[PDB]
Amino acid sequence: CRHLLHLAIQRHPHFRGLFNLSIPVLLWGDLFTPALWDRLSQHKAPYGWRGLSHQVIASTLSLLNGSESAKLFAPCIRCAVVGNGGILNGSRQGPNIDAHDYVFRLNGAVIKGFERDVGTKTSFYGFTVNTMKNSLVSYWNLGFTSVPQGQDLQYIFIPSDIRDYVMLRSAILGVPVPEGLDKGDRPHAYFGPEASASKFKLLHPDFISYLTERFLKSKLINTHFLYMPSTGALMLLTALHTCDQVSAYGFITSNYWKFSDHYFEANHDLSLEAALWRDLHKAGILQLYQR
Ligand SMILES: *[C@@H]1O[C@H](CO)[C@@H](O)[C@H](O)[C@H]1NC(C)=O
Ligand SMILES: *[C@@H]1O[C@H](CO)[C@@H](O)[C@H](O)[C@H]1NC(C)=O
Repeated sequence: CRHLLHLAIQRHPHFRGLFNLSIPVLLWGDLFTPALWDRLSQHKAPYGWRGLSHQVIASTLSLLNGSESAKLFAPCIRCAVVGNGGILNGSRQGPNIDAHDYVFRLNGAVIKGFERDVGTKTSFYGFTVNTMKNSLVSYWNLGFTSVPQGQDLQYIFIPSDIRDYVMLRSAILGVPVPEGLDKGDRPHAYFGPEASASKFKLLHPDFISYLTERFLKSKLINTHFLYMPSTGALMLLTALHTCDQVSAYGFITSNYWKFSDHYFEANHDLSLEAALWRDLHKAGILQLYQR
């Protein structure tokens, strides 16, 4: 159980020389050095922070000075990453999703009215501030009136913009976000009453670069005059590095056309990610749900 996942990574030579289970996954205080500031200042996108203010980043990363912000789990782990695809519509995969002890959800995590299909347990919620607010606008009349909240549930920020860093800073302090495109929003309205550093985590920009370099490097790279993996792909791979067993639900498959776009109703490579989950499923590393 507790190591029957990494064994399948060893039995296959393709992913053995691809999985680096030592590069950090989460960014926090004891990693923000002048050296890291010089490197990531040469990269835009969530791969770095070119053109981003040192005052904005040094103030939000210093709030993550706790030793608990380095890891995702407590000091066997079966995880379930639930994508918002339409294949879960009527699948009634509720009992299987909630059977896991850690459930990963992202973006429009519509639960009400679809609990029998996608379950009700939520342990992590990865998102960008852009896609989180966009889903709260378009999917409000479909159930998604708020992001999933819980007692020991933790949120994962994707550092794709200063809106993500400013939101992360205001979420821990409790003060409403005082600047940027999101000026005026109450962090407690999204995430809840508790405002501690143990509640909010940040994905490492070097971890996203490592994923886009080893696992999902497409031909859609127009940097001459950006491209990042989907949030669900970021969550599936983050759980692939931090869990002892992962099951993917509602992710892009070959027979995507048979179902709606979501089970309740932007430069990425859907076909590459879909093929990634296929080859990762043949190797015994991923329990990809299909039908
Ligand atoms: C994996 O990454 C870590 C840190 O970046 C490095 O120390 C290690 O050598 C890498 N592994 C391989 C096989 O390159
Ligand atoms: C798909 O989702 C819709 C919206 O909830 C629902 O009415 C329908 O029964 C589901 N299944 C099919 C096969 O359309």
